[PDB]
Amino acid sequence: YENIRDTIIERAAAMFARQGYSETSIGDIARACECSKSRLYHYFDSKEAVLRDMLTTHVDSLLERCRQVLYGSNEPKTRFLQIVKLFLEIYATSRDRHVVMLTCLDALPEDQRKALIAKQRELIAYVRDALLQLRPDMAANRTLAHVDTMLFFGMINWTYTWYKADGSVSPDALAERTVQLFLDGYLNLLSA
Amino acid sequence: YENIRDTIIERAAAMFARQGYSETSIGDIARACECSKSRLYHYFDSKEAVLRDMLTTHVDSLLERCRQVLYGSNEPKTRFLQIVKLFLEIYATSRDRHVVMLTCLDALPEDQRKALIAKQRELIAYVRDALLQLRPDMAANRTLAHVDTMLFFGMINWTYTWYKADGSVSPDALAERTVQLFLDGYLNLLSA
Repeated sequence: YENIRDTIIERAAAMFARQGYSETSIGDIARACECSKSRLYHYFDSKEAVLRDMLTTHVDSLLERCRQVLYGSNEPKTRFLQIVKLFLEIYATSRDRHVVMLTCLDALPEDQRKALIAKQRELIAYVRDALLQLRPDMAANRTLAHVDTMLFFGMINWTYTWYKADGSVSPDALAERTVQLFLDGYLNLLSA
Repeated sequence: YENIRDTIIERAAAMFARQGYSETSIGDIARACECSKSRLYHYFDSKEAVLRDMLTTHVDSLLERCRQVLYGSNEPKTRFLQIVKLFLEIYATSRDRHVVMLTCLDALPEDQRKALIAKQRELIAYVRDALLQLRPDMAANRTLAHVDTMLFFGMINWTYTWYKADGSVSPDALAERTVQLFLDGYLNLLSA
């Protein structure tokens, strides 16, 4: 039943993202959907199943949307900026599930953790490769290519701790700023 | 007793940083110091007291060391690079307590959370102000000054998720790279 399913997922995501996974019980979820503990197991076998599903659909979505961006523009600089705007858009729309991705992966077992870690590596690879399309002269040094990519991810992944998507600075404005800073540097940024 | 005190703190920091705060019990700590649950309360009143103390001494240390850096060099570009090298040095030496700062603040009540949040704001202020000493022309826009500062923090604070301080790239090398990228941009970075 694809309606009540997503309410559980929706309501669980919110709790896992405030108090966290170990803090949130199956009972907590049951009564957040204003429901009995029984009716949850009609859709999910475990608390881990709820988590595994929301993480899976979320990274799967991010990967597909990245691909559409990749397969769209001709120009490397445009594709890169579009990828960053996508990630921040997904924050603006899907903050809870985003935070849970960035925060809750360890709560899982080993096989599914690593299936999801594999998907996160795909996503990282897309960004790394798009950066090296801007600087093909830098592709020879894989060590520093990984460093530069992960420093970039830090800028955007840390946003959940401080950034409010309904504030003065829009997701698109933040993305443009992030790219101008990362590509061209704080010291060359035009001052209004 | 200032000897056994720090073992508790040391051993607790390690557990809070792997499995987390709610996951780690007072019993877990008692037996990590290969000890009875009684002897912990000789030094600490609560699990929260253990946490509050390690967070307090850690942010207090970071603040003092930042000040020594600030009061040292004449040149803004040097002071900024020295601040980043300091933060990454503290990761190389104090990873566990660092992760716990970046990760566990919410496990606390309200008054002490906000005393510590206030100290984190001081630290952020040091970095913001040092950036605006590089670009005084940008100090007029406080909104974007906060955005640029927090994007910077993301690069360095996200390191706990991916960076190994005993690897190919040293803490000082990572700091130099982070600063070159942030100040001068990915597109102007010299390629070996």
